[PDB]
Amino acid sequence: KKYSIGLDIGTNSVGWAVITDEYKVPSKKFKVLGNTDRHSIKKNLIGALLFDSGETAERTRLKRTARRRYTRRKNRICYLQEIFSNEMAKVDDSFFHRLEESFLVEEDKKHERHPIFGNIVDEVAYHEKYPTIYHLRKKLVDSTDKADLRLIYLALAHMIKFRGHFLIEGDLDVDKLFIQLVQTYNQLFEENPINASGVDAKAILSARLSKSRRLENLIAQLRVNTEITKAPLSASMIKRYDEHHQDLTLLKALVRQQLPEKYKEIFFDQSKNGYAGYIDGGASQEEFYKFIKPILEKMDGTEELLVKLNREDLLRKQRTFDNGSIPHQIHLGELHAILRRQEDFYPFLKDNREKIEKILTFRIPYYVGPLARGNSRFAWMTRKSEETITPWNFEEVVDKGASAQSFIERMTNFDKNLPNEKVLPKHSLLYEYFTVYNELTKVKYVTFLSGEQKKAIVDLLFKTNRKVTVKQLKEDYFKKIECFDSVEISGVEDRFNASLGTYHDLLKIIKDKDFLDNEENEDILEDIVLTLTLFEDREMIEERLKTYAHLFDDKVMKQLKRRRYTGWGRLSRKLINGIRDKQSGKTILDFLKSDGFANRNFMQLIHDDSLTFKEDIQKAQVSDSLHEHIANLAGSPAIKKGILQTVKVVDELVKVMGRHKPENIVIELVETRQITKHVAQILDSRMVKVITLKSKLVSDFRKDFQFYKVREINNYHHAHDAYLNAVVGTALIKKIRDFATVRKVLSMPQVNIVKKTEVQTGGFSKESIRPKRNSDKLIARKKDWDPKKYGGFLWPTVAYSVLVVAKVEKGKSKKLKSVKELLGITIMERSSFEKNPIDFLEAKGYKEVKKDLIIKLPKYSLFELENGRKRMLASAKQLQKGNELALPSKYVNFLYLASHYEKLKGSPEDNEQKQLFVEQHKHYLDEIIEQISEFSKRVILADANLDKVLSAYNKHRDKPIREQAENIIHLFTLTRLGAPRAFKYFDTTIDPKQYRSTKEVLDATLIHQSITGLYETRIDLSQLG
RNA sequence: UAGAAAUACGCGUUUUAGAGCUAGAAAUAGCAAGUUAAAAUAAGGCUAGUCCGUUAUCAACUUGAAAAAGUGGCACCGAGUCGGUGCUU
DNA sequence: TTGTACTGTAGCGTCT
DNA sequence: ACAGTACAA
Repeated sequence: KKYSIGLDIGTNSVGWAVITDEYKVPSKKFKVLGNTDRHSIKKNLIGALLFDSGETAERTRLKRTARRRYTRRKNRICYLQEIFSNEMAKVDDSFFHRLEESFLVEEDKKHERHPIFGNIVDEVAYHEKYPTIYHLRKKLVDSTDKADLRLIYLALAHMIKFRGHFLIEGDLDVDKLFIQLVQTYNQLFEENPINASGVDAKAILSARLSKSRRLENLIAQLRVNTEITKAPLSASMIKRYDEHHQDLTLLKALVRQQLPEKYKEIFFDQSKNGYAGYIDGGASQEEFYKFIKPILEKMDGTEELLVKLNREDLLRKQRTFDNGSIPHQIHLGELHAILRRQEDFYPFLKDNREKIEKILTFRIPYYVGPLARGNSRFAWMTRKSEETITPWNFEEVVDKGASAQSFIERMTNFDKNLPNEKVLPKHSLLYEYFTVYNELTKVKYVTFLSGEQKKAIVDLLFKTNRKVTVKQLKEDYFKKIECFDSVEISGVEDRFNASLGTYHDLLKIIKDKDFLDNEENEDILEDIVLTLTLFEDREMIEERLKTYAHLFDDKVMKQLKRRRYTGWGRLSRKLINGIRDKQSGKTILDFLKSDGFANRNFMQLIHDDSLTFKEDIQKAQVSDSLHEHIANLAGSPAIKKGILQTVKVVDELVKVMGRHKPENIVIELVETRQITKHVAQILDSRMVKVITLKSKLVSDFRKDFQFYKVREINNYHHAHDAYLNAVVGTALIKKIRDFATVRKVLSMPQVNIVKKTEVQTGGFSKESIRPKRNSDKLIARKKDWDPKKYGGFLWPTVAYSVLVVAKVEKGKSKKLKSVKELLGITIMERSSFEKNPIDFLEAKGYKEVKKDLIIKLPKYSLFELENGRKRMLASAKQLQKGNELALPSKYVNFLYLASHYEKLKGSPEDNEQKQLFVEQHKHYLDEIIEQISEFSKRVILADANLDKVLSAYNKHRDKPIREQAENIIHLFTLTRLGAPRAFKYFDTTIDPKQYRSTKEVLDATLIHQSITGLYETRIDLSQLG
């Protein structure tokens, strides 16, 4: 009955063990089910759970937000189409139709293949007159002539689809701003004085030069636009286009006159990274520059061309990766220019100009979130009226106060020590007091700081200065006030890490200094800085300071509206100047102010059980079905997977041994402290001494005895550490034949190593849309879009394999022949297959499948074959090795100690004596060799690679023993659990092979293994079908 | 050190449009041009929202729509991935 | 016409 | 892990 469990935690492995007090590992016979003749198998109660590490949610978040912004961009286009439809349907009703059908091929289009004019000659004339859309944009901004409505709609569509950035909140010289900027740094701190006040940023930086030249000339002293007239971006990039055209013409002239042989390569071959590769191919700007630059370097006449290339201004495109710095205000200024130019010709545009200006200028606020109407789990909002939200009426519908209230009760964290309380900001004034006082506490005094002394030095120094150093204490306070000669201080190396920056920020802004120094107004200021941390946009920031009009109303209250904070703390109000000690009557801040000039630290206050903070803490973190009992827990989704596997493994381990519970369980920094308390809550929630273990102890004891570890050998070590954890835990809890038993049970060759079988959730496929081809493996990215003509994705991610037995007709003389095979289900046919399996299987060509014999086969499904061969299943088209080798303990001690000479030199009298013992007994390495050869001939069945490795063995077995042992450790890739990989011996890189053949498992024995692997069901697929 | 959320840009990819010309039966060779635009950016789903869809959970069997619950003996000697002995109902 | 080997193939930056 | 060419039948 009596037993204990050892258990290690990891990102990919959960090791489990069952152990007795005499350290005897019990061995028991277990029922197996299925159509096999086997009915009882003998296994040891030692095993390890191996699984793929889970994903944290950020990638899904980026994909979700990207989906939303694509949808919103399409909705902006839809709004503008809805506006222009009524009037341009008079001149061209099918214009939007030709725009949306522009992707289709000429037969698939329901209209003419030219989208803009519906005819060849007008489209050619438009392209000749306007080579780009920037030509059209500049013409519409500058010219006052009446324009065709299609061109204007093209301007607005291009202009709102790509609309720049919202990092500028105003309306919108640079040298004067730089002068004020360096002046405000000079006021900000007494560091890095300027060389001279006559700096002129426009002369040095906006003048056309490279970044290195501008940097060097700026150090020596210490966005390009053309004309004042409107449309500056269109003018600058039309200059860029004209310069590109002139440089193209001069390039053609120079390479035709000078190098006729490389003209073909550069201007026709799209694969050799030439100009044809820069336009037609996938070449970037930088790689095109670096390939073309030697051509102009070795041959003459290209000095201006080199200085253009060094500024990266040579042959630029318009659509360029550096366009991410253009704000949206230049865009809305350009659009306001066009709709002022075309308002009299089209009074329709005069009727709703502000609507289009709103579609450009509107953005969902930071705090509002998705416009869900309760259809989403992410949204916050409540709407005042049940209307369809448009940019034209967003604030009329949305209750911003309630939306921001729903915003604030969610984003801020809860204190890790006080889970019921929301956290203060990092830049909160009280947080600055607490971090400064935690730094002041460690400040010693010999001639620590006393509370009256701390109050005085704060009122003198911290009331007036932005930064504090220990020398400034001993010269400004202790020499001045108390007239001391010197004070021995070693609290902090020179100046203090912490400071009251936000306190000085209010001292900078508002006029009433006594209002800031008064302790009554602390809550108002905390609400203010909380507000500035919460919101970064103007509106609700202005709303929340409008509550404080009755305190002050001057323009210095107005000036808070522009400045902002970001970030959040780890510490809350009700902890620190909250809970009060019963005896002392002092909170955390009260003790950081004073303890008899012998002040005590925060973590000292928490850890000391004599004071009542330690009693008051765990009763605060005292935080049903098991899945929802864990679904509310904290921690990353990647590291929670081990927690579910742990709780399942422990429950079924109890379930195996006659429903009987252990005496002690042992678990393998702060996260495991939360784990040991959460697993201790099971004692009163679902129904056992949960004992913590340090890994350095087991590593040291492994160094004390013979049984060392090598990771690359085998995966039995992922259960040996669990048994070791059990060993040390039960051994410990009985403490400025068993010691004889451990040796035998260490060498046990059967340990239940189980790979978890999950359906693979994730994306469609690898995401690069491959070009058109005649292959049938191209995946249709859209339902109508045939991948023969429109391309699509490749490499889909399989969800699970599906074994089917059915009848399939093959051959020209079509014969209904019986077939047994497994089929791969990818992620987006999983829904249709789980909806109706037989109809979907019939759709792919299988006839009269067996309904009750369809077997769902996930990834890492395990098969048993003849002669004990085990193979793991990766997909419908690739297998995976699943057999492990165990060396005797003498062999792994030889292999570990032969490598790592300098680690065995730490104790020369014993380990380096044992180092001599692994220069001799070189036969053990030959023993390792024939173990690998025997195991490969048994289950790997590889021939040519083994002759290669034995030839390389016999030719390089002369070399020193350390590198021999480390390459023998490197040799285990051939025998490793998992996939074949390329790996390095002394002189050759051995290529892996692919087990493409799935036919050898269709008559094997499928081995379902449990969560702990002690219970099995063995379906022999040869009997089926 | 972190977890989890919101609002946004700029590219990339794919297809189509931006008439290629000459000598040419021509398989080809020479010349001209090349910068941009549209659409999509997980198939799609129904609560039809300017929402959601790659995060989390998941051996087999029997019940339960499902959630969920249930279903597989022990002592000993050995160890090629576990083998057997005996007791038991 | 159906199996084995070698081989290239693999959405991101930057912003809060 | 998947995709395609280029052989062995």
